[PDB]
Amino acid sequence: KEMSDRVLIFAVDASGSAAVLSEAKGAVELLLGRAYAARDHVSLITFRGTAAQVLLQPSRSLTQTKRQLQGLPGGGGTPLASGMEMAMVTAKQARSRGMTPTIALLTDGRGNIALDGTANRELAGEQATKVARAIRASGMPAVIIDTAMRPNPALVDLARTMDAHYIALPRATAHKMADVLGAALEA
Amino acid sequence: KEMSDRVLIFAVDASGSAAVLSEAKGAVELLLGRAYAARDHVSLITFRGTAAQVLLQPSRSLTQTKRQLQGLPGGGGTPLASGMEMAMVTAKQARSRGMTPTIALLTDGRGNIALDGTANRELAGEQATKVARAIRASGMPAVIIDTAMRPNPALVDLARTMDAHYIALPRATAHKMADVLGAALEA
Repeated sequence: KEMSDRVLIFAVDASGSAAVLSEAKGAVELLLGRAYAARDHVSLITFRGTAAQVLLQPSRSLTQTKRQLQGLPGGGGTPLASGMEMAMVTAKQARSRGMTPTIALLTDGRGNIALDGTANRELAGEQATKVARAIRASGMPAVIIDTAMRPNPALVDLARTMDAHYIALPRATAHKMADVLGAALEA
Repeated sequence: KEMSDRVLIFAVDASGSAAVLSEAKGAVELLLGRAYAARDHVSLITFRGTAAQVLLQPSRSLTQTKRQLQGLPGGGGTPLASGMEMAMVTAKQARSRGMTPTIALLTDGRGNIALDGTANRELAGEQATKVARAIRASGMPAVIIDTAMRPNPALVDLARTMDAHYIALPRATAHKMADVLGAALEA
């Protein structure tokens, strides 16, 4: 697909049970510092309760994009795993934006609605990265949660399974995400 | 001038000095992802050896432009940077298309033919963004080249004199160029 050009559709999982989302928001602020924006279309898909926010095209200027990241609220609980895919891919790969998408599941914990069919559909957009958020899980042995997080990415899961146990961790992984995703030379 | 509609006439300098012209081609890819397809038209003025390629009128949608950028060949050497004027200000913004022009000089190195007249004629097209490429000079203190590259744009050089002493810069600078051009309003 397109070289360098990407579309970071961040599934901003805003769980209300998260111990201070400020840290996560800070990580997002750092993302744009490493990820050479403009070409990329960071879609702020705030979900868990809310249904998305910033679309692919609206992000006209970097400075304004940052204002959005900071302004992003938080609230939710029910993890619609497969539901995300539909709300993501379908409404993201539209002609009024296009470009090579980059699915980023920032989902916290497991998902209640089974994925299954979505896996077969992933191939349409590709690059389904899985940020193993264990925010709420930090208070109890996840185990099963981890097992539910693993079978999310397509080909080459390991290179997309970015850990995020505590909200403070994402700040470091944020960099690695951009660097790796940039060199994503597969199809 | 009016908003949205722009004529990004990019002087795609294809000098052999620019090791791996791919970066120059990719720079346009990035810009397109930020530009307003259909309205804006990036002219692939591959001049330095070849006599240009893609004009403003032909390419309509992003799906057309991108593939052409990649398909673009390469060839050039003689420092005829100044010669671009006629090929741009005259041959591009002709009655067969017109629309709000924007001169983008991606010229590599200096130009033996004095600017003078061309520089004064800039006002006919306006917005002569200068990209200070110097790949051949990446291994030695250019200095003189830098001094010949600076006095190229119209009023306020700084906001148009985007450096490119090495191919690694263009892919990054493209972000600054894109976002700024999106709100380019002076006359």
